[PDB]
Order: sequence, then C-alpha cells, then structure tokens
Amino acid sequence: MYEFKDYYQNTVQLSFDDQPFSDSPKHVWVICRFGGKWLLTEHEDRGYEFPGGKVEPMECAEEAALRAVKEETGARVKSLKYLGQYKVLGKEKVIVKNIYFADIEKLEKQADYFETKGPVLFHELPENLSRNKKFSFIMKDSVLPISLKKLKESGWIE
Repeated sequence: MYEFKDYYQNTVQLSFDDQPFSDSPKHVWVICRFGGKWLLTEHEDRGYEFPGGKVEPMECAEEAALRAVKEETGARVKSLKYLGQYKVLGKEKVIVKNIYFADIEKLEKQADYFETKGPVLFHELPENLSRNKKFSFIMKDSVLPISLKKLKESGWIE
C-alpha cells in the first residue's frame, strides 16, 4: 500500500491488491500496450494520458475500461488484466479508480473521439513527464512509475 500526493497536492492511496478501497469504483484508468509501443490518448484540455473514464449506468469496471479504450483510442483489447486500485482524497469528494492493463490487438477508425484528439503511440514514455507541458497531470504523479514497475514485474509486457 502506497500513500503520497498527486499533482494538485491531494492525498493518493495506491494498492495492487484486489479492490481494497471500494468494490464499486466509479472511475477506471487503462495502461495500454500495442505490441512494443505505449497506446495513449490526447485529452483536449489535459493532454497526453493513458485511456480512462467514468463507470456509466449498468456497467462494471471491466466494461467501462473496454469502452474508455474504444471511445478515446478506437482500439480493441486482446487481454484486459486488473493491475491495482487507487483512492484520491480531495476537497469535494473521494474518487476510487481501478487500474487496468490492456494488451491492444488492433486500432480501428472512429467517427467521434469524444473529448479526445484520438490515439497517440509512444515507443517509450519520455523521462521528464512531470515537467512535460504536453502531458496530463494524471501522468505527473507517482501512480504511473509505480504501476509501470509492477507491470514490468508481473511479466505481462513481452
């Protein structure tokens, strides 16, 4: 279990156990890999980030993860694996996000990318994420390097 601060100095509680903070998380975050490259999305406001979204009515976290990937990158998932879960303690409300790993099979053409500029492919993520103004704040805290290390240790990536 990890406890640290996010980009906006809110307390973040991170764990790689099976849903320890909530069995009903309202949000999802999907770390995507298409072959040997990282599949990201470009949010119209935030910038470069891994696909994510809110759990919509009658959906489970896994279905919300598959939908977020399609809505933001137009991609189809070959294998969706649960990585971990995190809780953000803010001002208005606490948000529980489920972290998923998605092995991307293909990228299909989409008519509407929603509030995103479409799929973005990176051979490897840049070193200066926290200082990179083109990237989203959700990629600018420890959630990302810790989750990538656990993904590297799990043996799911190549």
